[PDB]
Amino acid sequence: APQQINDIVHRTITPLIEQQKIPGMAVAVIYQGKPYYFTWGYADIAKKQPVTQQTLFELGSVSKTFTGVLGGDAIARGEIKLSDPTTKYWPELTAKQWNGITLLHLATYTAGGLPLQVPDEVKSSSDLLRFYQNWQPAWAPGTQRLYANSSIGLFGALAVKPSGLSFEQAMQTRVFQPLKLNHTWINVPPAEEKNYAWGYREGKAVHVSPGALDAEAYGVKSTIEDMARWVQSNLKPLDINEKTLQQGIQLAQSRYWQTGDMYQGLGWEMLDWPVNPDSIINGSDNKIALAARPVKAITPPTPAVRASWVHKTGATGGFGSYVAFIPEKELGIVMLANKNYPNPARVDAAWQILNALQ
Repeated sequence: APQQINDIVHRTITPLIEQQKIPGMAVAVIYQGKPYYFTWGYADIAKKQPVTQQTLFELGSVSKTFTGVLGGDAIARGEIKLSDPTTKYWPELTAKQWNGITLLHLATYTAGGLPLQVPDEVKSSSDLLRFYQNWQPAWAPGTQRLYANSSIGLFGALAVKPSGLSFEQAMQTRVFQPLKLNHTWINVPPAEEKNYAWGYREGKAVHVSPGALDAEAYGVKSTIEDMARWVQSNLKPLDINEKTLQQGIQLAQSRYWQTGDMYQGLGWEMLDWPVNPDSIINGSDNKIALAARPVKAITPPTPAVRASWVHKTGATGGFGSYVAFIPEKELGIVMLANKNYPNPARVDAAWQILNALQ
């Protein structure tokens, strides 16, 4: 592999792993469209299983990018419109605060303060209906962004209703299969369990627990190869043969809202390239990423901008993931780790690598 890539990756990631005490890590760099892979450490410390290119990691909220694209694909199929009221797809949602809340608001965290998490107490479908019916918005729709699993998770569940497919069936048939992501899963099958890394939290081996809207908000597991392929697909959607999927990918990178120097897509978030690295590095810190922020509507949304830093962070209890790419440069990176370590360290390392190669 080109020595420049080897050197920039190893010189950045080796110290990262040491500083953050990350048990296992995989990195893919997409350079001029081609992937290059790097692995370190352990998928399972107790069983001495190394990280390989076939190791599954929990993506956490990087799953939101799959949800956004699947939603985009449903728009392209004509099954849903982002302008459609939430109640069109969930008629039981009769409470008056839902008047004016559209699928766009759900997809982009702008419904008016839907909470970061669905309460753990919500176990049944009746529980979920009660939760949304009883929720009281802090703000009018389309005025403030508050990053939330309960927002985009509901979008994902509603987006697949017209198809009649379960969220998982829709994801597999309409996104995973066409892109040949054959080692990407919402539920890890028994056949693949030998490859499923443990996450590590406070030294304990952990996997994500079941929760409401988990598949839709944070539930995808994948390998570094499949994730490199996901980045390639999002870098160059025009190479994708399935028309509605190609279109869905483009819709997910459209710019719907602006807050500061960031633009909200469907799942993806974007900044203009060249970026100010302090802006994305500091902006990734949950102190900022999870805050309530006023948004400016982009009316109408700007289609995907090639000169963008497009990215998403993800975490579960035991895992930390990051994906970033720059379409204009045919350049991208995926970093998957089995420890949830601070976001700014992820973005700093990714920027150091992509900047050196650009």
